[PDB]
Formats: sequence, structure tokens, C-alpha cells
Amino acid sequence: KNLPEETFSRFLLQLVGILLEDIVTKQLKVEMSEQQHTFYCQELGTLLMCLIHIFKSGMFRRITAAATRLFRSDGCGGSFYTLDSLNLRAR
Repeated sequence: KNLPEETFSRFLLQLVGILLEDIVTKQLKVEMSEQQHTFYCQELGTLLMCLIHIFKSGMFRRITAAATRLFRSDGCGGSFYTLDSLNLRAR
């Protein structure tokens, strides 16, 4: 028995995990071009803007209450991008 809010928040956060683990460790020439890297940055920008509008506009309350309980808890046995891995990628 899984909640819909859990599925939405896990999907968005694993997508940020994908984008971050791509943007950090992938070389600027031998894999992607310059326009591809700028589009990576633009995609992650509009994704975090959609996440901010979800976390701020107040029409989405259950999604925030879902995110508060899974940001804080650990990854399920390493089967998820846990939060401090995203902090390593951000730092």
C-alpha cells in the first residue's frame, strides 16, 4: 500500500538525482556538446522552479507533507538517491 503523494515526490526527487548525477560527472566535450550542457542547465532550472512553485504556492499541501517525511528519512536500502548524495552533488 503506497500513497500517491509518495509516488509523485519520489519520482520528482529521483529525476533531480538523475539530472544532478548527469550534470556533475560527465565531461564537457567527449560526451555532450556545449548546447547539450546548456540545455541540461535549463532543464534543471525549470525543474527546480516547478518544484519551488509546488513547495510554495500552497495549492499543493499534501505533496509538501510528503516531501517533508522523505527528505528527512534515509534511502530504502540504497534503492533511492538518498538526500546526502544530492548534497554531495550540490556541493
